[PDB]
Amino acid sequence: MQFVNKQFNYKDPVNGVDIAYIKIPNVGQMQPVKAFKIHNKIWVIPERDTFTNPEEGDLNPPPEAKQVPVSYYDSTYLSTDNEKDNYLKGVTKLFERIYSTDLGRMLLTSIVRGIPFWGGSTIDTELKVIDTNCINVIQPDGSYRSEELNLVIIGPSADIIQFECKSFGHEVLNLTRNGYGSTQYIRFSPDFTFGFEESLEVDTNPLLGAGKFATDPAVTLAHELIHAGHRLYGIAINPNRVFKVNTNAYYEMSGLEVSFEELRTFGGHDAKFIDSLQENEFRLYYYNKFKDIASTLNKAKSIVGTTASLQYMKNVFKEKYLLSEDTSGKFSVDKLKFDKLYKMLTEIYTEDNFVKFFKVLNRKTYLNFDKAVFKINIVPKVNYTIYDGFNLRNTNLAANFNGQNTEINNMNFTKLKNFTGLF
Ligand SMILES: *SCCCNC(=O)C[C@@H](CC(=O)NO)c1ccc(Cl)cc1Cl
Repeated sequence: MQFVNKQFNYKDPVNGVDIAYIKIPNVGQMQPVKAFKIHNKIWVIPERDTFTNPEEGDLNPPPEAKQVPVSYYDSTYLSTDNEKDNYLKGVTKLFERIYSTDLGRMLLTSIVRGIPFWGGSTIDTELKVIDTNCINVIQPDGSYRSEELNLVIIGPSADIIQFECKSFGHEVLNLTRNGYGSTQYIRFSPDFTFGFEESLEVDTNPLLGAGKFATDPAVTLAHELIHAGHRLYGIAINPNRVFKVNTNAYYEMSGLEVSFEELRTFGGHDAKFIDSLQENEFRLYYYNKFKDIASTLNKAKSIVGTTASLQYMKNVFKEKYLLSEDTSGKFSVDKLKFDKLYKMLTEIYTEDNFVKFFKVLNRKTYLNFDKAVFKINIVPKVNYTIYDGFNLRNTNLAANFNGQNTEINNMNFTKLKNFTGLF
């Protein structure tokens, strides 16, 4: 099957269902952006993210200076209708590449099922939505109807190559750390990709290599779906917990620290840097969060809104958290099923495992050094496909990851900025 049924053109007419101008809730004030609902609970906004953060409203560089050498600034990127057409087609292409594998089909199903928890009530007997987990669609009559959604694919802000997850917070709840979840905004662009070196000693060295191979953007997107996956199930490790990298003397020299959440998202040998004592403290911590989600679903006897039933919403949240619906009318947690789902989101959905499915050359660790960033156009099938990416089959590019070879497949890549030396 396809993940995206409709092949969207950016200049397609607005219908108010899956092609419409929309407003982001807690983005202070904004003018409407044309958005595309490519799947149930998944929208794509082909715009530079001048919205989610009040501090990121411009696309120019600030007084900021000698802090980020791994950065790239172009205020004209993603400003024309043609770029927006290729952006949304590039995101759509990468989403089918992720859907093309069993691992991606499982992560995408886990993402679509991960409805953010209805925990905005202040009465225990009432199940109410959290109002910033929605969007405001303009419908054909001209008015605004709010609609729940899980995932948003947004363009980057001023710093083009700094992809990251974003989500609005509560005044009290920590939505990505309390099992609730929250609508995730992924700053992403399919028009750029990073370089990396094939030898480990070179890739982890901040002084060697120009970036001979390029990262498959399908891996980069899937990396971010994994973060949003944990964040949509409220099991994200607090970004204050970081690991003091003592396996890279260049890292030790600068005191560079790497978060537990990203080491987990990459997986491989990196996810073993979490020593088993705090790995178990997290599972026990989030086990309790799942259970008073079950206790809250037990306390509730009324439902706010008119969109759906109380019966339907309780079934949604014992489907998301895999709670046990016995016949006491009360919901429970099965530690075995909780571990089955907690391990799936954390260990099964990793950047390293997606590499095994794509049969793709990739960075062997997250504790490396970015080397270069290229300009790419993966829209034309002569350049990139759903099933192969850059290594087109029955062609000199299919062998030896030659499609990702920026020197052998040189017309698919144009280097824009070197990161070697600036470290
Ligand atoms: S959902 C959070 C995504 C986090 N982003 C990253 O970890 C780094 C990304 C791109 C970025 O934001 N800044 O460089 C990245 C960079 C290089 C490579 Cl080879 C892969 C990836 Cl995923």
